[PDB]
Amino acid sequence: SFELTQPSSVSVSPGQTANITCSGGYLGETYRSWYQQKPGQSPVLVIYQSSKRPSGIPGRFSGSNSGNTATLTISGTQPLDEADYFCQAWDFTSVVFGGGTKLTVLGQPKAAPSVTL
Amino acid sequence: SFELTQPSSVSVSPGQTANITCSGGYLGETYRSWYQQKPGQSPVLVIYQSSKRPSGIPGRFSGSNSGNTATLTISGTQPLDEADYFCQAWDFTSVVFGGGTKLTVLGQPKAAPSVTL
Amino acid sequence: SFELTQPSSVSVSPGQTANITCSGGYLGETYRSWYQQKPGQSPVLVIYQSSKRPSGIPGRFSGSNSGNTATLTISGTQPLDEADYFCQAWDFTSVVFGGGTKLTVLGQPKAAPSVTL
Amino acid sequence: SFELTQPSSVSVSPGQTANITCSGGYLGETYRSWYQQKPGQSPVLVIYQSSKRPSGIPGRFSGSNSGNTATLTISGTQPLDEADYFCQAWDFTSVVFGGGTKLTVLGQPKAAPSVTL
Amino acid sequence: SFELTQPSSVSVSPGQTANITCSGGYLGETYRSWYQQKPGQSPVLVIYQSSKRPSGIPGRFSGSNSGNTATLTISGTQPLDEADYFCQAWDFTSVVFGGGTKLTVLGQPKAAPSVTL
Ligand SMILES: *[C@@H]1O[C@H](CO)[C@@H](O)[C@H](O)[C@H]1NC(C)=O
Ligand SMILES: *[C@@H]1O[C@H](CO)[C@@H](O)[C@H](O)[C@H]1NC(C)=O
Ligand SMILES: *[C@@H]1O[C@H](CO)[C@@H](O)[C@H](O)[C@H]1NC(C)=O
Ligand SMILES: *[C@@H]1O[C@H](CO)[C@@H](O)[C@H](O)[C@H]1NC(C)=O
Ligand SMILES: *[C@@H]1O[C@H](CO)[C@@H](O)[C@H](O)[C@H]1NC(C)=O
Repeated sequence: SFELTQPSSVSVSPGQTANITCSGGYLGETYRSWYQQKPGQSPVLVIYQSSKRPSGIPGRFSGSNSGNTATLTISGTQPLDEADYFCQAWDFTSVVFGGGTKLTVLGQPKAAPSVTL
Repeated sequence: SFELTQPSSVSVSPGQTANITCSGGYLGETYRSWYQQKPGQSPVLVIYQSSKRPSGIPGRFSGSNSGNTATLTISGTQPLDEADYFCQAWDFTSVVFGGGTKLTVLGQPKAAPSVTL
Repeated sequence: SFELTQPSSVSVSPGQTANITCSGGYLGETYRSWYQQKPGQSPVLVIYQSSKRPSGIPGRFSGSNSGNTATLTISGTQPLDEADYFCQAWDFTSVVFGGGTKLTVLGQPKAAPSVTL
Repeated sequence: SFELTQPSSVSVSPGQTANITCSGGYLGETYRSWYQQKPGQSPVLVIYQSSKRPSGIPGRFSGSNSGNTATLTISGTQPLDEADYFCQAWDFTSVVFGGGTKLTVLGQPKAAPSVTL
Repeated sequence: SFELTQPSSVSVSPGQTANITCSGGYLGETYRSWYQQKPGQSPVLVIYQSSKRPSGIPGRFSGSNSGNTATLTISGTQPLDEADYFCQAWDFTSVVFGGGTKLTVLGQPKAAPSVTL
């Protein structure tokens, strides 16, 4: 008995494994005594945007593009009292193969073995 | 008895496994004594946008594009009292193969073995 | 007895497995004593948008596009009292193959083995 | 006895499995004593939009497009008292093959083995 | 009995494994006694943007681009009282193969061994 084996393998198989975890902990409070006197509370916030004849990517192609043109983002800016943000903003971006990618697996093997017994 | 095997494998099979978890913890409160006096509460917020003759991507193609033109985003900005945000904003973006991708697996093997016994 | 096997496999089979979980925890409150005096509560919010002759993607094709033209998004901005957001906004975007993708599996094998016993 | 087998397999079969779960936890309250005095409550909110001669995607095709033209979204902005949002907004978008995709499996094998015993 | 094996392997399979974890710790408070007197609270914030005839990437292609054009980002700037940010902003960007990448695996082996016994 004989064993002849030729597993020709042209394979592309990348892969990622991830463990993600958050615990807010222990928030314990005993005998918290409070006397609060705050009359006449008057907070102010003004947000303004104006734009005229803008343009973006006015030319030839981009293979991949995550970037922006003139924009405005506002987050958690003016918290006044007892404001909690716990594990608040979790942003995960995972890409195996990006945009505009060419995979051309051009496999044309020739294999002619023999066994004489 | 003989064994001849040639599992020619032209295969593309990438893959991701993920564990995601959040626990708000323990929020315990005993004998919290409070006396609050806050007459005449007058908070203010003004948000304004104006735009005229804008344009975006006025040209040739983009393989892939997540970016924006002039926009405005407002989040959790003016919390006044007892405001909690726990594991609030979770954004996951997972792509195996992006846009505008070409996979051309052109497999034309030739294989003629033999066994003489 | 002999064994000859050639499982020629031109296969594309990527795949993702995910575990997602949230627990709000333990929110326990004992002997919480409160005396609240808040007459004359007058909060204000104004949101304004105006747009004139805008345009977007006024050209050749996009393979894939998630981006926007001038828009406005407002979230959880002005919470006044006892406002809770727990595991509130969960956004998952999963794509195996994006838009404008070409898979051309052009498999034309030739295989003529033989066994002489 | 002999075994000859050639399972030529040109197959595309990607697939995703997902576990999704939320538990609001334990919300326990004992001996909560409250005396609330809030006469003359007058909250205000104004939301305004105007648009004139807008246009979107005024050109050649898009393979796939999830993006918008000038719009406005308002969510959970002005909660005044005892407002709870638990696992409130869950948005899942899962695509195996996007729009404008071409799968051309052009399989024309030739296979003529033989066994002489 | 003899063993002949030639597993010719032209394979590209990179992969990353990650452990991510946060614990807010222990936040314990006993006999916290407070007397607060803060009448006439008047905070102010003004945010302004104006833009005219801007442009971005007005030329030939970019293989990959994450960069922006003139934008403005505001975060956690003006917290007034009792403001907590715990494991607040977690941003992970993982790419195996970037955009505009060419993988051309052009495998054309020739292999004709033999065994005479
Ligand atoms: C971490 O992930 C591995 C697999 O990568 C798994 O065996 C283990 O259970 C995970 N541990 C935790 C604490 O999530
Ligand atoms: C982590 O994921 C692995 C598989 O990747 C699984 O065995 C395990 O149960 C998971 N553990 C937790 C704590 O989620
Ligand atoms: C995690 O997922 C694996 C499969 O990926 C499964 O065996 C296990 O039950 C899951 N565990 C939890 C805690 O969800
Ligand atoms: C997780 O999913 C696996 C299959 O993916 C299943 O065996 C298991 O029951 C699930 N566990 C939970 C806790 O949902
Ligand atoms: C760390 O990850 C390894 C696999 O990379 C796993 O065995 C282990 O459980 C993880 N440990 C923790 C504490 O997450």
